[PDB]
Amino acid sequence: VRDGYIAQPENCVYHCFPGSSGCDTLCKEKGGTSGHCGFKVGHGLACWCNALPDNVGIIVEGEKCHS
Repeated sequence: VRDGYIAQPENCVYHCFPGSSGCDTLCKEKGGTSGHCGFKVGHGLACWCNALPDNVGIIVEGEKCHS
């Protein structure tokens, strides 16, 4: 696992609803045991996930955003 800004698979950001509310639940259904909002200057607004496995993934740049 890692602790990171969660995107969407792959090379994206998600967008968070300040509060955490929705994105926290999104983090938990993907499989991070805490999540929050955050901002990652680069792309923009993003969400955060603690204890996501590395077979779930995050902000990357190299490509552009996917799904």
